Amino acid sequence: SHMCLVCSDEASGCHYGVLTCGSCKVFFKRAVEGQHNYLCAGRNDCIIDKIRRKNCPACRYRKCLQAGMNLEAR
Amino acid sequence: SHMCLVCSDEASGCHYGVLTCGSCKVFFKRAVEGQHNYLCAGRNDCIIDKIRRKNCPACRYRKCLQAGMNLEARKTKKK
DNA sequence: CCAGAACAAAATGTTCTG
DNA sequence: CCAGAACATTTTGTTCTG
Ligand SMILES: [Zn+2]
Ligand SMILES: [Zn+2]
Ligand SMILES: [Zn+2]
Ligand SMILES: [Zn+2]
Repeated sequence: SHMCLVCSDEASGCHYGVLTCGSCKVFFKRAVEGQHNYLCAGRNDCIIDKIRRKNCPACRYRKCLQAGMNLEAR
Repeated sequence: SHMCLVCSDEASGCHYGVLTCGSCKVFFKRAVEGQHNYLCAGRNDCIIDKIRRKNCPACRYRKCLQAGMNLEARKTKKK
């Protein structure tokens, strides 16, 4: 397709198994490797789009996983 | 009290007219000196505590405004 | 073309100085 | 005590290298 499946910015290729942009790729790797235990400040349903992808690591990461991102993709 | 009224961290003094920590103080000064065209990803009531104050500058700024913060606070107090 | 590194920028937080 | 500044860290994002 065309746009990132996590944040709807334009995607840069298939990363960790899913079409995504560069920032989401590294965010996802950092999230998993850092074990940050992110906590949403709203209702676990934050809108994650181009401007607001910084707004909630908990929801962004959740949206990553739901899109099927995984580190040992291939 | 001595906890920040914006985020409930340890307040460090009365800054721009309200008990706040140093981080909220400078966050507000910066929001006020420049642009604060932020956008909330939830429902404009995000919970602002020590860790999550980073998540939503839109709501963090709102809770500063709502607490009465203003730059001329200290000068107005001397009047 | 992609993962991870390395570099860079944005955003946040702390100590210094008037 | 508290303002702004200066210094410092964190967080996110882009380009480079394997
Ligand atoms: Zn993305
Ligand atoms: Zn959220
Ligand atoms: Zn605070
Ligand atoms: Zn918010």
